[PDB]
Amino acid sequence: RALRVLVNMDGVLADFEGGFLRKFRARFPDQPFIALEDRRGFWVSEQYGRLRPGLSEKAISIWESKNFFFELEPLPGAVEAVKEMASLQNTDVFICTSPIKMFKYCPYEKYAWVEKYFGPDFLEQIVLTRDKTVVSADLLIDDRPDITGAEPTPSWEHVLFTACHNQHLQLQPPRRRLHSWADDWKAILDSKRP
Amino acid sequence: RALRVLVNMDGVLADFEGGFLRKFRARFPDQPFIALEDRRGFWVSEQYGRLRPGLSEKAISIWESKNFFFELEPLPGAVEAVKEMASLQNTDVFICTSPIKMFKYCPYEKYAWVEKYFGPDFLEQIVLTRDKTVVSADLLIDDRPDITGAEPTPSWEHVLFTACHNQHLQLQPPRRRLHSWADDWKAILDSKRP
Ligand SMILES: O=c1ccn([C@@H]2O[C@H](CO)[C@@H](O)[C@H]2OP(=O)(O)O)c(=O)[nH]1
Ligand SMILES: O=c1ccn([C@@H]2O[C@H](CO)[C@@H](O)[C@H]2OP(=O)(O)O)c(=O)[nH]1
Ligand SMILES: [Mg+2]
Ligand SMILES: [Mg+2]
Ligand SMILES: [Mg+2]
Ligand SMILES: [Mg+2]
Repeated sequence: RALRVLVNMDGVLADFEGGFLRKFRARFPDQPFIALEDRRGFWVSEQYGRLRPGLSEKAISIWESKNFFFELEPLPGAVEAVKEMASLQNTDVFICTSPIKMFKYCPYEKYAWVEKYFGPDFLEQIVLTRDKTVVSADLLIDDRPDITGAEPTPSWEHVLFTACHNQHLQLQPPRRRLHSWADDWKAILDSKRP
Repeated sequence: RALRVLVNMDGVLADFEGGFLRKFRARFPDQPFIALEDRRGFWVSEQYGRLRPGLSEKAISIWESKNFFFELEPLPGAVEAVKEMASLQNTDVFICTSPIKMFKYCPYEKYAWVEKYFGPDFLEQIVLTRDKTVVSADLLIDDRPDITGAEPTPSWEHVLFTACHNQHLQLQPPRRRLHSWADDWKAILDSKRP
């Protein structure tokens, strides 16, 4: 009866792409980098790998570092929108995020970040999973174009959240975007209600 | 098409009740304790709270401590059964566990424990959530009797895994138990297949 919305963390709430570029440039000032307008394809490390040998591993070392996830800046409007969304009648919001392979810091820091921006009570809304298709909901707002896993027919409609890496992608017509948090997310939610 | 089984961590894979009692008795040797045969009700801290003032907070301090989750012993047969289960044709296994409120160690250590007992590739199967009803599957094997949340009609059948705290409970007849990992878990899975 309550509409259930899964909101992705990196690329939707937290500015992974911007945080990564800043920290990559500071740590590796003599390496070439990819400006955000030139990002293509979901995986940062894949595009850096194509740019030169060794750069995939150096990119990965940025997000494996302590405080990388914790120090990510919220995307404009994201905290405000999710706070409002969760406060809506008949609306349950979960934050659905996948941890990286190296798990020393990342899970912890994601909990710490949600506490910092949404408060202790919002920690109850976090779902950490590598497979988003096994989480059931009406909507999934997520910047990754292709979201697959063990469930061939997910219950959610995936709404693509615009990010530098996907902004040029033509989607298969049924598929829909949320262009930013300034865009009309309430209309998207309402289209799914009874 | 693949049968999806959610296997709970504490009380099913990891011996939380035994680990807790041992560490509580070592840290607080002059306090009364609850032998496992006398445990009743899911929440350890609630029963300790009834035993005397201040004991809820002392119990909580055990599982909030560094290395509590990591050092939990697997329950008999649990690692072997889950390894076999995941290897079965047309069978996907996820480990579904809720973190405690204090998140400094617990998420991290749960990933570390799964790596230790199941290997790096099994980390892909972990689902960390406070609300298990929003995870879709055919089965949930979990020692907690009452599992509720945002989804009023979960897709899974909850099979109650026997634990000291629930072993005397009469269930509402449709409901089923897995009595231990030595019990016939394959028959339970097969009853759900096409
Ligand atoms: O190039 C990358 C690499 C990683 N990630 C975030 O980390 C999760 C695990 O790879 C990815 O699933 C994603 O986290 P999420 O969007 O689920 O919070 C990126 O965002 N971009
Ligand atoms: O008395 C207690 C207190 C906590 N827990 C485990 O920690 C999660 C959060 O409370 C509880 O959900 C449970 O973890 P899970 O079974 O999901 O791995 C217990 O097991 N017993
Ligand atoms: Mg993302
Ligand atoms: Mg609400
Ligand atoms: Mg349990
Ligand atoms: Mg299998």
